[PDB]
Amino acid sequence: FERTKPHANIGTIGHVDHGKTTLTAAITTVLAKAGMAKARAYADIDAAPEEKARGITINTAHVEYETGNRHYAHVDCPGHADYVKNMITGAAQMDGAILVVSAADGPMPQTREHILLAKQVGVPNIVVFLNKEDMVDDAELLELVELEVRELLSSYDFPGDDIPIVAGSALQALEAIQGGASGQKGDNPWVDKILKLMEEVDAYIPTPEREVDRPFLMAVEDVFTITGRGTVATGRIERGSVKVGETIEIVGLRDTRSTTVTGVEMFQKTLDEGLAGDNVGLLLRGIQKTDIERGMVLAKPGSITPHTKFESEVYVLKKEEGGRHTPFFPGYRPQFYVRTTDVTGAISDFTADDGSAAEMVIPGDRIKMTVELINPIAIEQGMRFAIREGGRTIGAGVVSKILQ
Ligand SMILES: Nc1nc2c(ncn2[C@@H]2O[C@H](COP(=O)(O)OP(=O)(O)O)[C@@H](O)[C@H]2O)c(=O)[nH]1
Ligand SMILES: [Mg+2]
Repeated sequence: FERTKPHANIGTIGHVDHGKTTLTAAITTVLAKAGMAKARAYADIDAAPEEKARGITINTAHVEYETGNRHYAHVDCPGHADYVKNMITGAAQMDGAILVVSAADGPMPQTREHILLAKQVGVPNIVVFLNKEDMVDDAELLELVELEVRELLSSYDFPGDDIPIVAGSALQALEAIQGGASGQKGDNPWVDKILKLMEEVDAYIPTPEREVDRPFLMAVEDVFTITGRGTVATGRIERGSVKVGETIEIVGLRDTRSTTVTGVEMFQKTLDEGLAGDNVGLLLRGIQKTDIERGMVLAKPGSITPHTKFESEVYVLKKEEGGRHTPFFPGYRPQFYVRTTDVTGAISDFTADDGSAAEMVIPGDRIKMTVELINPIAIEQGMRFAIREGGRTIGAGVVSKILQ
């Protein structure tokens, strides 16, 4: 028996004015007829609030709803910049994305850019809604837009042959419900296309693995000497779990070493097991406090490795949001905040979206670049980091490819 329906995190991406917010409203309104959502008006979702987090401001609407199969958290954002920042900082988990493409316009530059970013930041799967079908009276033209979108997806290494594409009209489905449509399949053809979209989302976007089932990872935040037999390392477990008696690795800054966990402690609790989300103190056999420091991580052995050089997608903050007025440039050497500590690094090999070399990336823009750190640290694809100068965040990045 499953006590709770499965959960996924998704969002609407795509070019401005293609219909992302109207589709979000239509999904909540159609599912509200079944009792599975609070209906959210376009005007409400469109007026997305500001959210600030770790020095980065984004405008994001959040809606929740469920289908018969799965519960969803769904993000929608007003502007292209909001998507760039949300995807690079990972402010919303995206287990998949609904790409909205207007059938009247076809793919546009932010269609391409949002697919690029979805690939680079690791969004697993995409479903497409080909919106504004009411504006296109020729089935021939709709098939040509579908093929163009499949080719675009394939060019960013998504499986363009397998991605579900559902055509319809978010605006006509909302108007149909307003005019009395029941929300039952077969009652209205525009509502049926929203139901079909959510059937495809349910079937094609995988439910994420539970965090406690992934390989253990904990960033070390503080360290204590209490007995002569080991050091207590404290932090918040990011994923997985750790049990007394297990071998773990200490990764980053010094050569990788293994130790046995001989105790797990929380306030007023002596535990056999620490779980993802828990703030814990772990007793590490044989480790001296001098061997271990902030910036290191504890991990299931072999599950994460130390690295110094990687490709990343980087966003440069505008002065208005707390950054600097000056562009990032090759050989700039700022600080990289990697989970718990600054590491000096140098940036290089700026690569524009068309593959050509770039001279700089200006504030408010994003680009692919290479980072080389002065010291090795545990790095994996999808890891986020901040770029800092004097403790203020001036950029944000996500690891897209390990190089060394
Ligand atoms: N004809 C038509 N207009 C639509 C449709 N969906 C959205 N629109 C209109 O297109 C404009 C942009 O839609 P919006 O949802 O704000 O786009 P977003 O910028 O992608 O969030 C609005 O005026 C919508 O009413 C549709 O299916 N058909
Ligand atoms: Mg919108």
